[PDB]
Amino acid sequence: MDRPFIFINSAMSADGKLSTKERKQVKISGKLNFERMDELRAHADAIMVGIGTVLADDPSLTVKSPERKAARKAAGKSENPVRVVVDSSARTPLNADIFKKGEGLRIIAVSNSAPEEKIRMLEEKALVIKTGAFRVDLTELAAKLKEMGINSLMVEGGATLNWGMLSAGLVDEVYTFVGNLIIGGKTAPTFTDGEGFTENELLGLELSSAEKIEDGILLKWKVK
Amino acid sequence: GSHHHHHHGSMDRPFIFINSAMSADGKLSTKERKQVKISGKLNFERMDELRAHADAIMVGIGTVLADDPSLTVKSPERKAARKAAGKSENPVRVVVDSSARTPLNADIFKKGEGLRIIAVSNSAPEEKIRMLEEKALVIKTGAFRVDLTELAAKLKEMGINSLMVEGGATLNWGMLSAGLVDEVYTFVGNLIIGGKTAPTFTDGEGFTENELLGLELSSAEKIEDGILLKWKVKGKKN
Ligand SMILES: NC(=O)c1ccc[n+]([C@@H]2O[C@H](COP(=O)([O-])OP(=O)(O)OC[C@H]3O[C@@H](n4cnc5c(N)ncnc54)[C@H](OP(=O)(O)O)[C@@H]3O)[C@@H](O)[C@H]2O)c1
Ligand SMILES: NC(=O)c1ccc[n+]([C@@H]2O[C@H](COP(=O)([O-])OP(=O)(O)OC[C@H]3O[C@@H](n4cnc5c(N)ncnc54)[C@H](OP(=O)(O)O)[C@@H]3O)[C@@H](O)[C@H]2O)c1
Repeated sequence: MDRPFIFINSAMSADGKLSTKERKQVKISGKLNFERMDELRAHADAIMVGIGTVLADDPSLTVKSPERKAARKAAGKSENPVRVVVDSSARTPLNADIFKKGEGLRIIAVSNSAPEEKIRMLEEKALVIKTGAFRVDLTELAAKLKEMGINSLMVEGGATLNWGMLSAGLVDEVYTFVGNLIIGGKTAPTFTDGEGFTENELLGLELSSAEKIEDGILLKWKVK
Repeated sequence: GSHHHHHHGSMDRPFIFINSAMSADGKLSTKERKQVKISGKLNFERMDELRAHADAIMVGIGTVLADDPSLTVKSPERKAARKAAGKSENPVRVVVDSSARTPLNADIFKKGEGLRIIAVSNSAPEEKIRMLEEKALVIKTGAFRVDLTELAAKLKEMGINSLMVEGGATLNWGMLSAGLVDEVYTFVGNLIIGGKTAPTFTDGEGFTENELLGLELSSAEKIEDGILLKWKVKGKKN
């Protein structure tokens, strides 16, 4: 029933895009936003992304700063928080950078439809948690993560995973770094894609703060 | 920045600004293209003040078909002041409508005084153009899509020095990708709409990495439950 505190942290263009229409990564934020993001990763118990992000960008999801890594190690944690990939069909690449870089637990959340041959390969490098039929049951995942010690879960995104989490009612707060650019594109991934809310189910927020950082602005929203 | 900031005395085109309201996730309406409550009374008053000071308001055919807006100034005081200063009660109303689909009973024709312009492409059906010419000036420009650069020149030439683009996702793209926009104002509302198919603040084709349009944040101002961001367009980041 219970779950971690859950927050989304992403960087988007002034027009709401996470990457181009080609699904390519571009420069949205500068060094100061990257330092803020590294502070969040250091204090989070776990970081989560979707399979889409893993296949597109192959991110390591590591804490970068030696001092943050040491501070975590000093308090008895792994240098990196737990790293979780949401991945229905067990397609996380075996040579993904998440497995190559750094210490810490990796968790692949898969669906019960996932092929067992792919799951066994993945289990060599990670804990595999199975939920749902053809897609991951994010509520059940969130309960299992909470059970195993995670009280703080940072969702860094994916346009579709952000939708999954917000529409399941699992999210406490939304952090959006808004960068000084227009990306454009009907098919460019946005801060929240997926199915979308109809007019009678819009998710209300409350603006907690707005802080200029370098050339953009960090908006923090509490979810209602 | 590389972008040359136009003003009311620039000879090629009007000063051009986009004013929209979007969700926290960048959407202008639902996946069903349904208009929802993004902003409140205070942003609506700011919006109405801006309309009053524009020479012309431009919207896409998609907005006309979805929302059937009048694009009128609402405050009787604003309208009176425009009239007292020798202007039309409402700014000029312009619809970007490649195939001449603007409905003959659209609200822009039923409500208020002033000039109406429908900008159409040369592929628009001749008979549809002729029927709209009963109710408006029709400007034919572009082969299969409206040429927005040429349209802006034509507007300047008629004496329009300030052009408010209320937008629509696709028109916002047309204007920004042609490098026609001086400033971008987005009221960011306190909601998530979501949806891969929901119209965003800028749709269309989209920029590649080498075409990204740079901005400069002029201001951020909290208003009721949301936040107004104003951006100066700085030009291509290359
Ligand atoms: N600027 C930024 O801050 C930032 C951060 C991260 C990513 N991005 C960008 O966003 C894009 C990737 O986003 P994306 O939407 O393609 O992928 P994504 O959100 O990373 O992952 C979504 C995928 O997760 C899987 N999933 C499994 N169970 C799910 C559930 N219950 N709800 C939702 N998803 C579930 C689904 O695929 P299966 O069903 O096949 O498992 C789904 O298509 C990339 O272009 C990346 O660069 C940007
Ligand atoms: N929240 C807000 O402040 C706000 C403001 C405005 C609109 N909206 C919402 O936006 C939603 C949908 O937007 P939309 O993109 O469908 O409508 P739109 O941008 O108002 O209309 C776009 C249309 O303009 C026409 N066009 C012709 N030549 C063009 C050119 N060179 N460049 C760009 N466009 C050209 C195209 O259709 P043809 O080629 O067929 O003529 C195009 O589909 C609506 O549901 C509305 O509620 C919200």
